[PDB]
Amino acid sequence: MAHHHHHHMAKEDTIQMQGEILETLPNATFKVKLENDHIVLGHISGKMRMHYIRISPGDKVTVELTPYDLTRARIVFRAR
Repeated sequence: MAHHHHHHMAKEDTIQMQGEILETLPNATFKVKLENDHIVLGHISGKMRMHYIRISPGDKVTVELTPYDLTRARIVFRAR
C-alpha cells in the first residue's frame, strides 16, 4: 500500500480539567460536570478511595483526562 503510515502515536499530553460533582457513583467513579457543561467520569484510583470521604454532589473537584480519552478521567483531589 502506497506510503502506508504506521499507527504509532507519540507525545502523550494529559489535561487537568476542573469542575464539580454532578452525581456520586459507588463504581469508584464520580460523574463530574466541568465548567464547559461537559460531563466526564472522574475515577478514583487506588484503595485510598475506600478510606477517602466519597465526594458528594455539589463539591467542586479537579480531574485529569487525556483529550482522546475525554469520556473518562482520573480524580485530582489536591492533597499536600
